[PDB]
Amino acid sequence: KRIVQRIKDFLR
Repeated sequence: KRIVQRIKDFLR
């Protein structure tokens, strides 16, 4: 499960 999408998307 890749959670990187949650961070990369969390930022502006």
